Amino acid sequence: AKEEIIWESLSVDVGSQGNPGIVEYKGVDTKTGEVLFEREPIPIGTNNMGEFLAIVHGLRYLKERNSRKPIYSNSQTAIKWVKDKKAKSTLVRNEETALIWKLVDEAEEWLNTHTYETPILKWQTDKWGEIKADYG
Amino acid sequence: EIIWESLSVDVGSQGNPGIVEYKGVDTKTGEVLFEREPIPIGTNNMGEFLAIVHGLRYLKERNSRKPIYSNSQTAIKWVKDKKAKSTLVRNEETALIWKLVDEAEEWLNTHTYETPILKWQTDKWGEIKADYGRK
RNA sequence: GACACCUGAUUC
DNA sequence: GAATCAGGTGTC
Ligand SMILES: [Mg+2]
Ligand SMILES: [Mg+2]
Ligand SMILES: [Mg+2]
Ligand SMILES: [Mg+2]
Repeated sequence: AKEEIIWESLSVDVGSQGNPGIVEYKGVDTKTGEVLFEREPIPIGTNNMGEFLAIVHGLRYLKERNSRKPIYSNSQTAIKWVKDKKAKSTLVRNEETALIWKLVDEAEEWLNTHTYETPILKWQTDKWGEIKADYG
Repeated sequence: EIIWESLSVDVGSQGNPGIVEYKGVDTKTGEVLFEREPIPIGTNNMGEFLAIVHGLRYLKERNSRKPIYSNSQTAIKWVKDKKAKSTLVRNEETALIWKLVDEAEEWLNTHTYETPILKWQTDKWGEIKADYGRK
């Protein structure tokens, strides 16, 4: 197949220091690389929770702007979680991990109370190389 | 913080896998205490492993209690486990490095030591003192 | 096995 | 920027 990148899109990726560890995420214009949104470093979180938050944040960003652009993520886990509207994270829940869980609860609440037209697509890393929203 | 009364070791190579050498130095002085003759074919991690054990033997025979610094997370673990886990092909071309690694492992399995093996915090203190010059 | 995210090094 | 040597966790 000649499946090609849809450039008119939003790509999200997570960046961390450790896992679990410090987690950040951002959404960029797939074509230009321009950062559209970002999250301040969360002291303790996992890669999957971060990828999940990033996609939902993207859904909210595009909906508010009445955009029909699809969202790309290379995380099969986060994509499934958003589809299920449930983040199945094993991260222990306590004072240290209270913030990331608070954000995850907020994202689930959002997914369960809003509809969206956005196609959530799996970034074909093997076919296209690293996703554009990567940190470096 | 940094413990200056210590021995620092590091590997150096040209290619990886490639030619490898290693050395130990007085962390404070910078004085070279030992330096291995270049080995034709080896890996960076095999070299870091040899360097630490060599340092261990060096301190052991002097009944020194000073610690050893290495910036190698891999080699520090191999030493704690008393087992190197290199993926390097084992044959006539790599016989020397493997002979040294086998002997270093055997040394660990035939001696006791008190020497604390510490991780050099490159992120905070800069490059290890036994570092090899660029190029 | 798969999709990810890292950690510490060695070099060219 | 490219390549290789090693150890580790989150999830499906
Ligand atoms: Mg990702
Ligand atoms: Mg990435
Ligand atoms: Mg080193
Ligand atoms: Mg060095």
